[PDB]
Amino acid sequence: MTGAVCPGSFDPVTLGHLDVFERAAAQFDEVIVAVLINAGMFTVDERIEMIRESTADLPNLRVESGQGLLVDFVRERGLNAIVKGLRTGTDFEYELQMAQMNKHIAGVDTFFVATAPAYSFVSSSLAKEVATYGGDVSALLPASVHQRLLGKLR
Amino acid sequence: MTGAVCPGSFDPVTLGHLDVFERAAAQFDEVIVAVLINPAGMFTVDERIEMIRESTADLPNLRVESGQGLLVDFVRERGLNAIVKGLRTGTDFEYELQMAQMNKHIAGVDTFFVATAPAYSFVSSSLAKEVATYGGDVSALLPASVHQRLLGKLR
Amino acid sequence: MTGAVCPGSFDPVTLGHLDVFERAAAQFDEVIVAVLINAGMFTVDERIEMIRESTADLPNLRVESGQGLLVDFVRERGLNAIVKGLRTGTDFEYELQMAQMNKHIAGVDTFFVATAPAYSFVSSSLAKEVATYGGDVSALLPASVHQRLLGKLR
Amino acid sequence: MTGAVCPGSFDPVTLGHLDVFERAAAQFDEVIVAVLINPNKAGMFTVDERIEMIRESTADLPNLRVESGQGLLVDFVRERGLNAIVKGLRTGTDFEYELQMAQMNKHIAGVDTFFVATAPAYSFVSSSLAKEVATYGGDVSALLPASVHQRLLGKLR
Amino acid sequence: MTGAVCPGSFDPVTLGHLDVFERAAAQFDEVIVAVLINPAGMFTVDERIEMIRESTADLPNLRVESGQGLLVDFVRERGLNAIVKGLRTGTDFEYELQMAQMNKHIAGVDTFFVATAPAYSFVSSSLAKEVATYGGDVSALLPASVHQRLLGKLR
Amino acid sequence: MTGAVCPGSFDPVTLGHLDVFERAAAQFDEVIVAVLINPNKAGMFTVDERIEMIRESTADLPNLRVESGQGLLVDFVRERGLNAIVKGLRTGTDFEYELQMAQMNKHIAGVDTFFVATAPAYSFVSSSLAKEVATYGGDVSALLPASVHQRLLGKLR
Ligand SMILES: O=C(O)CCn1ccc2ccccc21
Ligand SMILES: O=C(O)CCn1ccc2ccccc21
Ligand SMILES: O=C(O)CCn1ccc2ccccc21
Ligand SMILES: O=C(O)CCn1ccc2ccccc21
Repeated sequence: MTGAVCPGSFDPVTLGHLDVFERAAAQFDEVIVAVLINAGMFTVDERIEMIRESTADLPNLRVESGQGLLVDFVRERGLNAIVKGLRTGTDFEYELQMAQMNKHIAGVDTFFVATAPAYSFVSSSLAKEVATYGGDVSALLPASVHQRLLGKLR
Repeated sequence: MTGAVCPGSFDPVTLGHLDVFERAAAQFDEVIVAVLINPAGMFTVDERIEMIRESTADLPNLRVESGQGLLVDFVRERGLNAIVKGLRTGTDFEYELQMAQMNKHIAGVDTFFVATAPAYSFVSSSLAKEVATYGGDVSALLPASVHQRLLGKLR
Repeated sequence: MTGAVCPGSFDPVTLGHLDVFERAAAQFDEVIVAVLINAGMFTVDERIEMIRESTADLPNLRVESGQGLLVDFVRERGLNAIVKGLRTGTDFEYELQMAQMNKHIAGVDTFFVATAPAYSFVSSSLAKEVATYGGDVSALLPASVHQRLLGKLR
Repeated sequence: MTGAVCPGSFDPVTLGHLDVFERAAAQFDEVIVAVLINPNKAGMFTVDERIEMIRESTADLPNLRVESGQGLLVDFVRERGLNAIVKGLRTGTDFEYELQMAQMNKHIAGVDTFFVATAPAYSFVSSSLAKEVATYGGDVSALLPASVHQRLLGKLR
Repeated sequence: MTGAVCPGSFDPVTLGHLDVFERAAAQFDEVIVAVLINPAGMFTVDERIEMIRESTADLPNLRVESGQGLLVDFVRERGLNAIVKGLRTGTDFEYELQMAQMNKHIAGVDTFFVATAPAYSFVSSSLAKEVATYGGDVSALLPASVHQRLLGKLR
Repeated sequence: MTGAVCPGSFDPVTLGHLDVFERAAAQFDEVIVAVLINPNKAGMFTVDERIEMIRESTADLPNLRVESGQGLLVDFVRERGLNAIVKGLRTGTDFEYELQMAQMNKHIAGVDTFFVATAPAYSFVSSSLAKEVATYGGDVSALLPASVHQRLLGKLR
């Protein structure tokens, strides 16, 4: 009965995120991708759809939106583990601070995993920025996502 | 007669801050906590000063004052030339180093850093407010009087 | 059928290590503590005994010695996950390098978890060094370990 | 025919920037200082003021020129027939972000990025910290070229 | 006429090293790879030079030489005053910065750092040898000729 | 009655060390420089040579004294009725290790550790790098006090 939550804004989801989803799904019985909501490029439903489309091959993963404390999202689903990816540019010190806080207030563990080197320099923000000015990020995003991103720009 | 200034916004003061205040007061003849007013937060400057005074009642050589503008001017105006700053998990240490070197260059003021105790190393004013807002229990991370006032602002 | 390997030299095991063991054991069905062998303070068997004594309350954890490639140790037991703790003084850049190498050569994932703040400044080496010169590290080691350490010094 | 681009907002240029310009000009046949502008946020100085302050403090470097631009840095570089960026490191540099951008820039355009550490004396100045300190009266005269300092005080008053 | 020196022990040269060599040769008129002999490794200096030459056959403006003693002397003796060093995962960047500032101070030599490609970012000479020794496959991380010679030393 | 201990091997003392000594002496009533010795590994300089080089370059600091010791730093500190350590930071400092040791020292003995960044000009010198560079003929004269430099060259020849 093992399980972990993979949280983020995923605006949009990248291959970096997808790599981490796949590893979490390979090592825990149950994975929930938690889509944080609050004003980015994609609506929550769009972000959820894009993740669902890219994770179709992952039978034990589902996608849900949430707000408020992440630890509440995790605990309300009977779990107490978070899996978070590391990339180039990750504010790791802040992630550690949040991990220790989350353990303190709710007994939830956080496991960090480095994304694959090939996907280590992509972030949602940098991909949007580059694509905005016409750079090719098609190798860095799921095929579906890439087409829909081009859609919001053009 | 030795002395140091401990600067911050303290909105609100945490046990991380208090740990640092205590270590400074133990090591310098005089300590001034400088509550730095900005372009803004949850507590007023007077409220912040009051919460710090409550938390530091046992420290006779420490006083609390508000300030604005250049930190090194605040320090030198009070006849001192040392700053004591704490380090926690999530501190932007590279920025703190930059500012310390800048402050030494422009005014000859030294900066001493001390790591807060591991128990208080993941608390910050911002994260404590954020967690409390959504109903997380941060009472082990703040002075008792502060936690009481935080509930009040949120209710 | 989930599982992870927790590797180290554990010379001796600390409460920092034990914290990580407990979290791994809480989040995976099966945990194996891998005791690396090659000249420290305790023999391999002693290190193993000390870990077994300190993990008696963890029914799904066992302790075994190993040498050679860690990924071989993991794969030969049907697993492909490593759980590694982070403490103050951890050479994280090196851990990331090894994690990426281990994924490359054998498809093994590495999950990192920060140890509890209270146990974040203890390491096997610093505890031995301090105890050697008479400092009290009894709050930082399992009760059994502490008595046996005093035994090797006196 | 070697060449590199030294990019930044330079609002204003500092002695840390100038140190990097000089090292680049010593090691590449041509250097272009790229004054990159966000058309959606004004800085303290206009583009012409920024360029003027850089030119005045680089008059001794005959193989260096200064041009403004916007959009993708790698397009600025490639349209000039080059494929190298030279970027300085100081105290407070977000090096992880710089590494991310360098890998992305190599990925999308094949442009290389070379980092050089600025001189220790100029290692704690940044445009933003200089402006902030000067705003509140602190003396930053030793950290900025003469072409900048009194123009800065002028903007502030 | 521009130029730079790329120093290291290269025991053995990796694709991480080669990536950096290629970028240097693309950006400077002349590149010298300096194979630095130490108080010791798996390959002799002549073997290391040979492996690098094999791997850099397509780079006409790059040459390979052995050296010892002070790096900045090696650089200045050849009429240059630039060093190009690569960065990978596990690089002790703080030490590299210290050495670059020292090298600038004592001899006026500049150091330019470049990050190796993500694909080659976790390989090092030491980790490649360690993995290969125990039968791990590092052939995607080394030039073909190098991997062939590594097997030989281990067999 | 305030006081701090400035610990190290000082083999030899550098201008980076001296910068830290001076700041400590300016901010505490008394400073003790603790020359910590490993009785199992000789350095380049004997304990008396190390102490002599420090004393000669600190003659202008009347509230500073120099003493050797071994074993636990926190015992050296406490046996002198103090409970503060002042430690410098430079380029190449293993700060994570320093943080680990500071937390351990507070845990076992209640001693506080205060870190100060050394001056930029002295930020890339260390005893070990100075020795290494001097060994191969490099000029480190501007990074060491006069009390040290020719004694170093003497050891090397
Ligand atoms: O970092 C801590 O937890 C307390 C240490 N400290 C001392 C002054 C100060 C100002 C802002 C933030 C932290 C501060
Ligand atoms: O100012 C420094 O210290 C870094 C030197 N540097 C060189 C190019 C550049 C662009 C933006 C910011 C800093 C820059
Ligand atoms: O770091 C890399 O992968 C190659 C970049 N590089 C260039 C010279 C050199 C020397 C030692 C180690 C790495 C080096
Ligand atoms: O040399 C520096 O830059 C750091 C200043 N510092 C002050 C005490 C001390 C002890 C060992 C090493 C360095 C030390």
